[PDB]
Amino acid sequence: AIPQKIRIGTDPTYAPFESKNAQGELVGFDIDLAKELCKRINTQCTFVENPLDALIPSLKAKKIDAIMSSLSITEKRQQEIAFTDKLYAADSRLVVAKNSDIQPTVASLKGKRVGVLQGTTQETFGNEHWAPKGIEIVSYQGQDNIYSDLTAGRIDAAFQDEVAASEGFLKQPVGKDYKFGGPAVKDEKLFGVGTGMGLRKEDNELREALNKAFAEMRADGTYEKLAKKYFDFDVYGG
Amino acid sequence: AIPQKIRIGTDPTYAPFESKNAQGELVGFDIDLAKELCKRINTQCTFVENPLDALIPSLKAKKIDAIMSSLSITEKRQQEIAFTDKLYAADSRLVVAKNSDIQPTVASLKGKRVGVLQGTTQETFGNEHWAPKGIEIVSYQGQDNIYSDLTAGRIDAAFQDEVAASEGFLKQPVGKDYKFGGPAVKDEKLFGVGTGMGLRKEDNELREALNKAFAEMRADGTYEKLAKKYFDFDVYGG
Ligand SMILES: N[C@@H](Cc1c[nH]c[nH+]1)C(=O)O
Ligand SMILES: N[C@@H](Cc1c[nH]c[nH+]1)C(=O)O
Repeated sequence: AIPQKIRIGTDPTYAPFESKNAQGELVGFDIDLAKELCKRINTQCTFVENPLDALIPSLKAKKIDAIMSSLSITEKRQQEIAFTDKLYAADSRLVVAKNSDIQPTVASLKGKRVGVLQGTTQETFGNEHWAPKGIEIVSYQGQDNIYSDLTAGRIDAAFQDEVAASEGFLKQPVGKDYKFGGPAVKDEKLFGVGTGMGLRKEDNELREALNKAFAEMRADGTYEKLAKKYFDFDVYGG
Repeated sequence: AIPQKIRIGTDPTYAPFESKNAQGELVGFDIDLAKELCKRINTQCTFVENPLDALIPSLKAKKIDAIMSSLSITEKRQQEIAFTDKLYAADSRLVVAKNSDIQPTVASLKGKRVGVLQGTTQETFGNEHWAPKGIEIVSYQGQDNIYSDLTAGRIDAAFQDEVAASEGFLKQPVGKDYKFGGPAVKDEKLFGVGTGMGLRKEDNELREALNKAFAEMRADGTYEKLAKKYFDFDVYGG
C-alpha cells in the first residue's frame, strides 16, 4: 500500500548524486530529492547502502523498497522493475587524460582498458558494442575506484554519466588534468535518457504518490532550489 | 539588486494556514501562497519556524525578511512594519463548549478564563476591552495548546480567528462539542479587515513586487485554484 517506513537502497560512491562525507553522513542531490519526496508523501524513510549491482536484486527480494542511485531508466531494466517519472537527464561520456588520444570508437580505443561500474548501462554498452571489437572492458564496484585507477594509469578511459564525471571529478583538483574524450556515445535504447526511482512493478500506489509528490516539487519551485546547490545549468532537461 | 534568497517566518501551529505533517513538512494555504509568490517574484525563499510573538522582532533584527503567518493587517502594527496588499479576510470569534453558557454578553465572561495566543491581535483586544472588566486573559504559545486546554476544561473560551477555529477545530471531530459564541467583538483599529505578509518598511521594492505577483495570481486563476484545495467559499471577501 503506501509503506510507513520505506527502505531506499543507494550506492554512496557517485558524487554529486549520492556520496558520503567527513561527518560520514550521506550527502547529495539524489539524497536531497528522496528526503523531500518522503516528507511530502509523509512517511519515514531509511537509506540502505549497497553496491549498484546489488540493488535491483535487493528490491526484488523486498530487502529494500526503492532504489535511488542515479539509476537510468531503460527498456531492459523496465522488463524487470518499475520506475517513477524522470527525475533528471543522464548522458554517458568517457573521461580521458588530457594527454591520451582515446576516442568513442573502436579505432583509437583498440586494445585500451575502459573502466565501467558493475551493473551499469555503460558496462552493458561496453560488452555489446565495444569488447568484440577489441577494446578491454574492466568492471568495478565503487565509482571512486574507477577514477582512482584512471589517474594512476591503470585504465585508459573511465566510462560513466557526464554530469557525475563533470561535477564529481573534472571540476575537482584531482581531474584537473583530465577531459571528456569524445561525445556522449549514442545509444538511446541502451542508456535511456534519464534517471528515476526504482520500485517493484507491483507497488502501484507508492509509485503513483512519488510521481505526484515530485510533480508538485517541480511546480512550487522546490526542485529548482534543491538543484541550485549543485548545478548552474538545468539538470532536468524536458 | 532585489534579494535572491528570502527568509520567511511562520508559526506553523495554525491550521489551515500553516501547520506541519508528521514528517515536519510545512503545509497549508499560507505555505502555498508564499511559494507561488516567491516563484513569480523569481526569488529563493526559505521558511523559518518561530512562535508568532517572535516573528515581528525577528524581522526587525534582519534575521527574517518576510512574515507569512496569517498576520492581520492592523493600524497599530502598521506603525512599525509594512504589509503587502490584503491576501485574504480575517474575522475574530470566541469558541465555546455547546450550550455551556459564556454567552452573548460581556457580563457572561466575568470570572471566566479566555485563552489567547501570545503576540496576537485578540490578545491585544482582550487586555484592552475585557481584562479591565474582570475577565481572565490567559496567553499561550502554540494555538494547538489553546485548543487542548479548552477541551480539558482548563480555560472556558478560546479566542483566535474565525476560519482557523472553524476549519482547524470546529469541523474536526475533536471540535464536535463546541461552537462559536460569546459577545460579538469588534474593534476595527485592533483587528484586521484581513491578512498580509509583513515586512520591513525599509524594503519597499519587495512589496511592489510581491504585490504585483499577488495581483496577477488573482486575475490568472492560481489564487482560486489554491483556495479550493482548502475552502468551499470565498476566503478573500468582497
Ligand atoms: N545512470 C547509469 C550509471 C550509474 C548509476 N549509478 C551509478 N552509475 C546507470 O544507471 O547504470
Ligand atoms: N490574525 C491574528 C491571529 C494569529 C495569526 N497567527 C496565529 N494567530 C493575528 O495576526 O494576531
